[PDB]
Amino acid sequence: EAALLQCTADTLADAVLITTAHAWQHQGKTLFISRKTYRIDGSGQMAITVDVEVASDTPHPARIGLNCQLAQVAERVNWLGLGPQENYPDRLTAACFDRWDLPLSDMYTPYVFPSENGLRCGTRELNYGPHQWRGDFQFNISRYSQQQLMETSHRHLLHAEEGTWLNIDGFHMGIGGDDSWSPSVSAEFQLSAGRYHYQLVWCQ
Amino acid sequence: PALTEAKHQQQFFQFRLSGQTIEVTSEYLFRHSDNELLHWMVALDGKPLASGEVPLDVAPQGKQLIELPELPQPESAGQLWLTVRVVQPNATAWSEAGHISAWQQWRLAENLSVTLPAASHAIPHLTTSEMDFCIELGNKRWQFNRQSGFLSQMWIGDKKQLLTPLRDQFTRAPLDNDIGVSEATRIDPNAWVERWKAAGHYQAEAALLQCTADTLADAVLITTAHAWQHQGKTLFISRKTYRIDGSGQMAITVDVEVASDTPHPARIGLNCQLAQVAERVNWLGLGPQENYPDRLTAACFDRWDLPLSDMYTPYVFPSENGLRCGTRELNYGPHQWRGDFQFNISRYSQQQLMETSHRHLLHAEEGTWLNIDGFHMGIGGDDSWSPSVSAEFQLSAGRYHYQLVWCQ
Repeated sequence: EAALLQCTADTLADAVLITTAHAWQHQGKTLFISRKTYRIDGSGQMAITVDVEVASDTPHPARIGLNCQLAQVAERVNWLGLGPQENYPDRLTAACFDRWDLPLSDMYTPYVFPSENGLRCGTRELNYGPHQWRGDFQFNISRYSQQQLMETSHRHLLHAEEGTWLNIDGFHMGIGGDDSWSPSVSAEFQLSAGRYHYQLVWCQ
Repeated sequence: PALTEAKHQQQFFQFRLSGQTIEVTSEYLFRHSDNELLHWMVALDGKPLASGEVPLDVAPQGKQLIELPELPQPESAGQLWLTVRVVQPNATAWSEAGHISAWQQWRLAENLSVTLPAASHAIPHLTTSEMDFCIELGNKRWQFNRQSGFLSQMWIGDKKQLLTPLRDQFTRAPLDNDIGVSEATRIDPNAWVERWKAAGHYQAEAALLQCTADTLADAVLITTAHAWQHQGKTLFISRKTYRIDGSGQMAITVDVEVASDTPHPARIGLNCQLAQVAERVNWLGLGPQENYPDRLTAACFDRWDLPLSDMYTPYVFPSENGLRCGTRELNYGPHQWRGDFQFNISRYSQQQLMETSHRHLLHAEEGTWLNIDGFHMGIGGDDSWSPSVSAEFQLSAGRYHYQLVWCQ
């Protein structure tokens, strides 16, 4: 559960600055701390800086990023980054950096057993409807929330939720696969650094 | 300093931690551990909390499981560290009594700090002239030159603290491994120092992109941006934020972009010439001896306190020296820096070290030169006549971020 530590608004010479800090706790143990800065300038762009601390004794998290449910449902997804197919940090050698444009359905991989799917790494720009995000991030975008994917045992039982779920990650753990009955994600693809930083620019 | 790394890597006892038990493996082939005592210590960010001693009784190529008592679980913020050392109680033909032969360190549980900072009532005051921004709080003063974009001076009372402004640094005085066989008569283009020189890293000029001052509810915010260029090519871009709050602390955030086609820089950090010359250096981080990212396995995390002279390694051929990595706090005179950084501190500038061929020709400069690095390249050493720094220790990421807190 996220516990709010601070939330302050300041007016600059040409922008409005929002500063927030959160702590994620479970049974009295602080797992993560997130400190953010939102800078909305006169051009309409919202610049987001995120600094996260991860407790060294908790297991390394699967990802470090943001998510939201957009009201928009658009037909196509356009991005500048690795593609066209889904790729993950330890499975991206085949992907090439370019401008890719696919229908929204191609951004979801229909594994028979539903799970996290459809990530695209090394992305510098993403366009969906009127929105554009820029930076250096990994993302997936689909009609299915991570909760529904986690709780659904078969792909035919999935139902498209209202709007579109967007997951933008500064960092994502590898998927492994040397075998499927023991931990197989190599150390260089686990999120073990303890402190993480990433920036995003949200505009229309 | 490399001798300690060799000693640690070559030690005859290997260690593994699983919960509360320590597994000690002997690498002796013939002798029992009949002159060995194991000492363990648990510390929270440098202050001891528990300690003990267990005699070692392990057969050649055998194992011994050591069950630690119920270790302390402090609710205070900080990282718990377990350190073990093997001690020889009895002198030998080749060693004195109490000789340390092996050691190892682990991170135990960590408690992240969620306590809000003390909300002071004082507000730093910003004075804006066409030359500089001046921030004053009590007896402290900060000056940011508006034509250069750097913090140019700092006052405690009426005493200036800086002899040289606080500026980004991307180079180091080249090591023997950086130089290789290259010389003025026979240039080796593949050597790191020659690549850096050809790319203009040592001659790059900072061009100010922006420098803005804003007053917040309880702090003054300075935003700067610089570009380092050489012959029309932008090598690096540095974007910073200085936040001086009512408690007197100056929080610095640095975000640097490195052109992907330029050779990876030796370091990414800041440097300045302090006016202070203090007798001792105290820091929380890896030590006590100098250590570098690819040569820090022997160093242990703790609170270290050494005279300033011990922070300079007198290599006969002068170069970058004396770095200490993994540092969370540094104290020198009245100043304190906090974050997660690498540093070296000495009376000799990187320029003097680079241009001086013998250590006896070095002269102590006025004040003290401080290099605080968010990131530092490895030193290599597989051989000294070709590039030997492995890929995982080169600064190839393209974007870098680090934060510092400067206070008194």
